[PDB]
Amino acid sequence: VTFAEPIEMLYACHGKVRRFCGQVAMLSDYIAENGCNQIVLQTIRQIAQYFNVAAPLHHEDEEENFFPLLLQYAPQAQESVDELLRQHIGLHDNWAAVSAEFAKLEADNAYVPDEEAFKRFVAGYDVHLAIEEPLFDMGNTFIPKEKLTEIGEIMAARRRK
Ligand SMILES: [Cl-]
Ligand SMILES: [Mn+2]
Ligand SMILES: [Mn+2]
Repeated sequence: VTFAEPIEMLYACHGKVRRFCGQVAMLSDYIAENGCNQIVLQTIRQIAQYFNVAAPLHHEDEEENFFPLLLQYAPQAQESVDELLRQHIGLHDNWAAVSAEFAKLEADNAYVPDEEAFKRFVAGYDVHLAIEEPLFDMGNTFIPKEKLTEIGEIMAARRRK
């Protein structure tokens, strides 16, 4: 998939979010069973790269380009978009909490991490994606193809800096 199909790109990012959330959901039990071993440290490094760097770019794609274009063609999505934007703030705060547990693990491999931070993070994304993905489908249905090609070019540029 390419930025030429921007909605397929948004879904591809969601596949990454789901994979990493699945790992966060496993973390507490894996650590209890095995310790905070090098597999844990590697895994948490990769999760943190995604949520510190890539996820905010995905949120920007939605806020700056996709949601506004969706609303030109599907204004009935307004309340849902507004709630998803409120939720992005919650997603950032949940991620900050997980990030702080990751730093504690890195500093002290005997640390027992706060499982509630992990569960809250996973659940926040579950709730968010269930609301959001329907709007991706609305966008496929209602947004002209050439308008999607146009936001695709902007999204591609965001990754360069
Ligand atoms: Cl998202
Ligand atoms: Mn999304
Ligand atoms: Mn979102």
